[PDB]
Amino acid sequence: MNNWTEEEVQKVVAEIGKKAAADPAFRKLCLANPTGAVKEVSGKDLPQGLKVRFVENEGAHMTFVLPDPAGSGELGEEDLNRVAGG
Repeated sequence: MNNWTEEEVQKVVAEIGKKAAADPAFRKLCLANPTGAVKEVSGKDLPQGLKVRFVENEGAHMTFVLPDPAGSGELGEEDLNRVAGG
């Protein structure tokens, strides 16, 4: 399993919305490195094996980042659109 709890994730996502709205550059950060943006908010590193993705809400055009459900069938295989470095 991961080290990130559901409560933490929800809080981070909310703060991502706040920061992305306040600063478009943060939205760009989320796009450039979703997990980096999460670390910026939470101050924690990505649990090894935890796959993370992001979505855009319209027409707000805000980027939100959240980890995939741990223990799910979703594979952690590197995707073509996966940010190098982790």
